Amino acid sequence: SGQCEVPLVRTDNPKSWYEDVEGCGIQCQNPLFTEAEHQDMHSYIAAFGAVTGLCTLFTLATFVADWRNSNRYPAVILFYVNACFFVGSIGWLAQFMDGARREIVCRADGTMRLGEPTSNETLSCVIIFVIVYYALMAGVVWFVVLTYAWHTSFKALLSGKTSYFHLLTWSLPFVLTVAILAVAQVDGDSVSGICFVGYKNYRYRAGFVLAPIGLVLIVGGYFLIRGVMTLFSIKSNHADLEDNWETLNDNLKVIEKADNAAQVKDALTKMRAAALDAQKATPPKLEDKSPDSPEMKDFRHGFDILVGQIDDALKLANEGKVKEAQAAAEQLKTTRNAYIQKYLAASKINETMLRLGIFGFLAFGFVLITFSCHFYDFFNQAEWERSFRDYVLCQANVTIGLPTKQPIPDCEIKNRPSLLVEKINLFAMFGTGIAMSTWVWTKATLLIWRRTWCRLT
Ligand SMILES: CC(C)(O)c1ccc(N2CCN(c3nnc(Cc4ccccc4)c4ccccc34)CC2)nc1
Ligand SMILES: [Zn+2]
Repeated sequence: SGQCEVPLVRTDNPKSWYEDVEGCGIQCQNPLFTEAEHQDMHSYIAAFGAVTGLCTLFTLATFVADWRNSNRYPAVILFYVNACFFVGSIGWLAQFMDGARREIVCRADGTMRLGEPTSNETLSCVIIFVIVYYALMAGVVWFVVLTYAWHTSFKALLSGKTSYFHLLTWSLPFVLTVAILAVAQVDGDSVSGICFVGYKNYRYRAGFVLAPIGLVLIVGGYFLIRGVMTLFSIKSNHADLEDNWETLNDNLKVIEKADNAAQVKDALTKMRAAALDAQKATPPKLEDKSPDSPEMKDFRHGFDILVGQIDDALKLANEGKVKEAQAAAEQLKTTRNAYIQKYLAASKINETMLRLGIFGFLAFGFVLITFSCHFYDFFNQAEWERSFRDYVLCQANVTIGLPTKQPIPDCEIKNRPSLLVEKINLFAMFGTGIAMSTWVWTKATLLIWRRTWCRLT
């Protein structure tokens, strides 16, 4: 035994000395976790890191294999999301290279990497931090771009905005990465096997992880609610029109096979009810436009004509003319196709837009979990530090000289981080990438790869 007791190791570097304990620094194998926990977390990260790596690479290769058709917004946003999670996996898997984990996570003296960039130490820690943090943050800024684009693409039935998507997603995590290095708040950890911001000083996790993720949840959340509201607004008004069109089509059949004015008058009144009900509906072309807009007046005008022609046939039928009323119903079919059919087509929401919403909501859930776990660690780090400090000073309170009848040391870390919370965080973090990679899990991509192999061989 020597000058230092577990979890401190002997060091000649004063920048590594732990508070009042001169000549001792914190052992590189994170003292807050057991060896069994370390080996369990490394297997977890290796599994999740490799699967994210393979699934995102497949989605990247599938996009570039059909790059002529695939490079189209808002679908190509999923390509860039998958690129962030691919680059991210490399940073997480680097620790599995013979001896790289200890090279990334330890100082030259065998203590924990803290407050990096540190003078005279290698750059292995900052590079791994840059890859993991930049990829993690670019991936979530792309999530806000996914929610915004899905919200704004309903206005069709993104030109120019595409460059502002790239400017925002690649320069924002850049500014955040340079800011962390300027304040030097990168810390190493042997259980995650990476270097990251605010592991030790929890205030920096709050400002560089919780605040940016927090803001993407309120902004991304707002555009998801506005988009899902617009979607059910278009879907309901479309189905209303289809139901009114079907009512007009069925009562037109009745007037065609009628042999009395009472059968004609009854079907015309049911047609008049449908026309005035369909007039109340908001056309999909003006789903976000004024109720007195030029497009809105046009839609209503068509039904005013259609009502007039129903009433003109009703005047003849109400008095006694049967033949003169039935012939007018044939003319209603032309007015129907010229003034209504145009609006029953402008509300057909395509499959891309349908699953782009599913992916946005699914991505939101995983980012919300990530936020909650990062919040848990932020909130409880102050108590995990006083527990550790008390444990260190308990262990360092060693008997000096010949043995007196002193009781056996009784030291333990009271409260320590939750490995389960870290496993939930990493599950939702790597789970976003694996879930977003299933964007190309369609029958159409099976054909893209069939076509590619045939051209190669
Ligand atoms: C210096 C000392 C002993 O006081 C100290 C201080 C803090 C500390 N950490 C280690 C890393 N801890 C973790 N934080 N976040 C996460 C989740 C995460 C990391 C990076 C990117 C995204 C999520 C962890 C995942 C696995 C294992 C540990 C994780 C927090 C507590 N460990 C030791
Ligand atoms: Zn339809």
